[PDB]
Amino acid sequence: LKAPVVVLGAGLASVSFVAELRQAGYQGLITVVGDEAERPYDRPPLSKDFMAHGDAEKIRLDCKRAPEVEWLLGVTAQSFDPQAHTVALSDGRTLPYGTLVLATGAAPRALPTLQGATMPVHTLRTLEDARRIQAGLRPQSRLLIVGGGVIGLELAATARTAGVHVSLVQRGPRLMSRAAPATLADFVARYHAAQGVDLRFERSVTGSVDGVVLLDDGTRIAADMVVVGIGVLANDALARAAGLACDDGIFVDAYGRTTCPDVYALGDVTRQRNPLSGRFERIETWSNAQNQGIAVARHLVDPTAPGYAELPWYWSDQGALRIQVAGLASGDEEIVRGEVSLDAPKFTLIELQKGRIVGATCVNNARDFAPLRRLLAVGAKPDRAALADPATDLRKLAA
Amino acid sequence: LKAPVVVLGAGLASVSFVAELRQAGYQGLITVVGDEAERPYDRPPLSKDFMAHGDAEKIRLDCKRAPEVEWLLGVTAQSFDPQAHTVALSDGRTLPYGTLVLATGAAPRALPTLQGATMPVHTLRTLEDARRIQAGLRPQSRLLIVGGGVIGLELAATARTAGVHVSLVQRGPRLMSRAAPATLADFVARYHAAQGVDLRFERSVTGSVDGVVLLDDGTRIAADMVVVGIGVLANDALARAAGLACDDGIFVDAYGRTTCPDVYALGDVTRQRNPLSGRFERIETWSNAQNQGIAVARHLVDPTAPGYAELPWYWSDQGALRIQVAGLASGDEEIVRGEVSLDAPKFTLIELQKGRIVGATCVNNARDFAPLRRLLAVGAKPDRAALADPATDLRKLAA
Ligand SMILES: Cc1cc2nc3c(=O)[nH]c(=O)nc-3n(C[C@H](O)[C@H](O)[C@H](O)COP(=O)(O)OP(=O)(O)OC[C@H]3O[C@@H](n4cnc5c(N)ncnc54)[C@H](O)[C@@H]3O)c2cc1C
Ligand SMILES: Cc1cc2nc3c(=O)[nH]c(=O)nc-3n(C[C@H](O)[C@H](O)[C@H](O)COP(=O)(O)OP(=O)(O)OC[C@H]3O[C@@H](n4cnc5c(N)ncnc54)[C@H](O)[C@@H]3O)c2cc1C
Repeated sequence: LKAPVVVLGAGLASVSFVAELRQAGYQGLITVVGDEAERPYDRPPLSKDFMAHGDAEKIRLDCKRAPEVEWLLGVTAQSFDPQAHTVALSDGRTLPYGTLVLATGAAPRALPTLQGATMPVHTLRTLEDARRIQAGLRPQSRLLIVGGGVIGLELAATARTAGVHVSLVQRGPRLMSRAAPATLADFVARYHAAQGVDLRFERSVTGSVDGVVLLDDGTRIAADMVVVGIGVLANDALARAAGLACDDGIFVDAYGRTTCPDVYALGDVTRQRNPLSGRFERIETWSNAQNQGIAVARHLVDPTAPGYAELPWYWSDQGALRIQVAGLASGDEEIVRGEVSLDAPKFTLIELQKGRIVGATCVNNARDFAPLRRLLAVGAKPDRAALADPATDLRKLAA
Repeated sequence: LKAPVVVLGAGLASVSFVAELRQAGYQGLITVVGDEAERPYDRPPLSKDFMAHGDAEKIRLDCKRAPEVEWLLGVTAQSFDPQAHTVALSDGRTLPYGTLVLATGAAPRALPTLQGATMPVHTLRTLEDARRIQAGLRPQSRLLIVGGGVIGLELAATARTAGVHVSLVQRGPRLMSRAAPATLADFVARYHAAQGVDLRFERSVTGSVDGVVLLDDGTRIAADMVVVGIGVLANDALARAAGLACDDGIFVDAYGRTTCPDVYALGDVTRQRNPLSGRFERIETWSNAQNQGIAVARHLVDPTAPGYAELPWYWSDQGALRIQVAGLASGDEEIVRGEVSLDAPKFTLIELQKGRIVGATCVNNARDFAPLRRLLAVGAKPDRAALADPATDLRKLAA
């Protein structure tokens, strides 16, 4: 850890990082460069409570645990010179660094077919996005969402609840293709359909003409607004130009090291090792953003601390469903605790691979999720009849 | 570049590297650690001329351009301590380093279903492999090859030429799945079939019983020997334990930097950026091994030198076919120069993507290959009618 410390990006990863630095004992300079002119804020309300109530001061990140940090807000880092150890800012200034940390997150993928569209076409990543979307969402408006991921589905539920007609187009055969078990996805589809979401599977957007959307089946949807949610791309441009190893994401080891000396990276912008699959992936979860930021910071202050080791997990609030997914989506067996019914949805999925717990889903069942993550974390091999038996208490099982 | 320099591995990548270091001006210590007790040798003859003539002194690498290098042959590097800057050897010694270079290549993938087989089951990576295979290959023996890659096919051609009956099992629908254009693969299949190779597509090996092989269709093949050629895995174990970023291959930037300070990597062991596809891949070609070793060495001696920039390419001698493949296997158009016939095979493929040359195949046509690689290297967009016209001279076109 060489002073001063410069962090590029001011999302949850960056805030968690600089906070931990200060908690761990680092008392030298920290400068954070954030391109949004916004007091650092959390993103998940943007599809739920913020979209509904509109209060941005309810979603700001607590910077309290990060004292003596200069936050250059509304400034874009344009390049860095890894030899000179400087960063070049959009306002003409230059920042020196001993240690440069890239926490630049990711930006929504654009839809090429709507590239020159004549109707409102938004993505949903920022406070600015949310406000703009929120403002074309009168009740009884007609909203099209492209993409069946968690963002689209969260928005869908939040919009239906308002009284918006929602139609969702998904090019695959199922929702939540990224890290959701099939069972969960079938159910999730079934829930939103029962809420009045018009689902289109196996469909692609081919273009648009005057407030109407064209699909690859020759059909048509008329929309008052279109929200695209087909995934994100890492903001790694700076890394690519300075010569770091990248492929839609900056490669880092478990200490957050890039291939460039004195340059680290964390959060959504990173491709890292998934300890379960063994493969490198861009883990774009909230918990990763925070937990990886902390791990990397902790190891910079105390090199004897371990590298980042957390198994991946996330939640997703979609209307009445509080969904929690941990680990892998499938193994060689799935055990279902409880019943899968739209009538009072509450159930638990456990995914097993040669007897070891490798994944878990809790829908409306937080009580079960935490002990499953503990059992998942130490690759436990419990009796499957006990795992299936409703009488079993999972919290107890975990000791 | 900090002295002394320790290189792990003694294949073509390592030799090319240490040679360039010395040519570029580095005159400090170089120690190479090679686990095979063999004077450094080139691998491609192992499936062609060596397999036929048996002369290992015809395939040694010229170490002449690498003076004053100590080659610890027959020694395995067991671990390295990246903090202490030491390497631990299988013979009890410890090597200090300023600069550690991992050039440990890759090892053949094993076939789980033959894991406990009772008949000769070999892979073909080493001099030792070749000799052992060579010695169970009487004319009119029956050989099974699993895998339709270049190694299997090279062996197949070399064996048929001897008078061996060859049967080849491929789990995919085509040969040469890795970086071969479809057209080439259809033809290559067609050639070997006409040479008496019994091709089995869509088939898997399920197990074995007493000198007979079991496929997923319930059928059976009797073999006097089985040579498995279903790909390789990077030898990156040392890197995984020392904390470098790996996923079947060590991630390196274009200077060969890993995520660990003072530790570089090159050749088959690396996942690197493919300048055409933009993606990271394990490029396991001969030319990469040599050219990347040189680039990395050159940049260590002179940091003003550029990073490694070569577009990928390879050749493959399969009996009567001298095949040369450069770039990507497909674009939005394929142009065929000449005719595709088993009767005197000679043709050229050019792959185009939005007008730019992105790939080329020459079968028995070396004259055309070099200028295609030049045109490929600068993403040229030539008239397609001129590219198709047999009258056109490609060498001329390249200026
Ligand atoms: C609508 C929405 C809903 C979500 N809901 C969930 C959920 O249900 N569950 C869940 O697990 N996660 C969800 N996420 C939350 C999420 O995962 C976190 O927002 C994310 O992981 C944050 O990681 P980050 O800080 O690394 O990236 P970011 O939050 O994107 O931070 C990066 C910041 O750096 C900025 N930046 C980029 N380049 C530069 C530059 N050159 N100079 C200066 N600044 C730059 C970016 O503009 C950005 O503001 C949701 C996200 C969204 C958008
Ligand atoms: C049969 C065959 C045919 C081929 N034909 C072609 C062809 O037609 N065209 C083509 O483009 N390429 C072909 N190749 C050649 C090829 O691509 C090169 O052999 C390869 O790219 C060499 O790269 P390398 O030096 O990085 O790996 P390697 O040659 O595998 O060098 C690595 C060496 O380091 C050793 N090592 C590993 N770990 C340790 C350790 N811990 N300590 C000490 N030593 C260690 C390995 O045992 C190995 O000897 C062929 C290869 C084979 C085997």
